[PDB]
Amino acid sequence: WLIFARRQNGPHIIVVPLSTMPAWLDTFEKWAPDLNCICYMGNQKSRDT
DNA sequence: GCCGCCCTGGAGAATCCCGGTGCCGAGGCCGCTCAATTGGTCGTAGACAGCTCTAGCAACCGCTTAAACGCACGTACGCGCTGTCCCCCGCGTTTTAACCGCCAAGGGGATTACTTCCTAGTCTCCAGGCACGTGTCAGATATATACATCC
Repeated sequence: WLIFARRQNGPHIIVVPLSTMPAWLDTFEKWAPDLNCICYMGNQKSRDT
């Protein structure tokens, strides 16, 4: 609603526990498929990528 | 008949043991004598209580990730053996100086007692240096925007 209706499509940050991480990823992939949701874990090289 | 040679007995001297007496090491006793003891007084060091704030601790969690661990291989090094030669050890001989016992006088230093005075302890008062907190300021850093240029 913030991205589409109010045109606030800027950078948003969501900080979640690691154990609940796929439960947010599938929710983003299902409910809002047009969003540019990105993932941030890994070692130093994955985060550099 | 006279002279020379072999066998055996008792008295004189050396040695072991015991008693009386004098000398070395140590302990009891006495005398000085100074430092430990006793008794009293008082100040304060520390024990105790109380409140506040911070670190540690037992037992659990979760995540990351680098260190630890296990294994295989290979090769370098510890170790054993042998040779060799050289240098240290044992011994005999000669020297030499350490060691002990001596001057010869003089100064250094340890005590005992005494005198004196300078300097450091102690007390009171005060002030500024140290510890803590904060406003402000100049150097370092990151980016906004305008100009020259290659394809």
